[PDB]
Amino acid sequence: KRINIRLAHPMAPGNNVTVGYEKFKELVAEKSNGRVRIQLFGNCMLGSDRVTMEAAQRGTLEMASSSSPNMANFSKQWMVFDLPYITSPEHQQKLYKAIDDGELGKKLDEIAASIGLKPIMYSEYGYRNFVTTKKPIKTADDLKNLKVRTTDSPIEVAVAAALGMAPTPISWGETYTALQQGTVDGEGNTFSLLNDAKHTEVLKYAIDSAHNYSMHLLMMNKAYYDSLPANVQQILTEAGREALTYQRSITSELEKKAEDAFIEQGITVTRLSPEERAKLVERTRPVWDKFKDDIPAELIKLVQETQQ
Ligand SMILES: [Cl-]
Ligand SMILES: [Cl-]
Repeated sequence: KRINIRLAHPMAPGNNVTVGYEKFKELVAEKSNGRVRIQLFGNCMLGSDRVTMEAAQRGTLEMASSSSPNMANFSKQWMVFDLPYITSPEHQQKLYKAIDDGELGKKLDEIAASIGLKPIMYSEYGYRNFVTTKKPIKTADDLKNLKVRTTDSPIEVAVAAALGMAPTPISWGETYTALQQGTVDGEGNTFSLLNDAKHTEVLKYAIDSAHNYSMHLLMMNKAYYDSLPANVQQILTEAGREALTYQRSITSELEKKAEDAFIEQGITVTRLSPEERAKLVERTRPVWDKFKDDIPAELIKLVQETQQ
């Protein structure tokens, strides 16, 4: 009568999200005295982010994790979290609280249910920063005319355009070559993903722009969740909440470690002045009006309430 629950996700061994799911597995095993077992299938072993979330939504997999921008393959409401400067690291504990215990978390539960899903962990996945191979970036104006790799996220593209940059959507697999060969001048990502992907080798400058925020959303198929005994639901819910407390902290530690690696490898990491941050915020705010008709005002308001 052991319950085997399969959990797929895209992330590499030792990544902050992976470690969170290892913690989740451990806690589910402890709380259930081994009666419930999470079977981990990381590093895209069951497919890409979209493939495994499709499977979780349809019920051929019990659980999957998708980045918040990729949750756009499934619903549009999640776009709220991609808006430039809707959140900043200073207010992160309040954001977490609101997701964990507040109206925001309840709304997100409702949205997930509408697409066949039950949230279990809102894994931290960090704030992206601009980096370059050769052109020094220390100011907002330094970003003008920079050729910058993007994902296929429309908000990412619009942000770059708003800052006067020249966005080029390139697949992840083509990105290192593009940086190395000079078909783009830079990119925007977390230091840990860049260091872990060894893009560090080809970079020379970084700014703490923090111009995008994202999470990695661990979801369970809702019909499957609703089929479980209450005690097993509770074990999963609690394991998720507890693992997330560790995962958010581990993320901070790994991001520090990645920034130190940048500095060790000779990358100049500029701490933006107040004046320059404010330019980034104001230049990117028109993006919110561009996408206004696609993101519910109520959701924007719940996220903004966490930042006051
Ligand atoms: Cl049990
Ligand atoms: Cl892409």
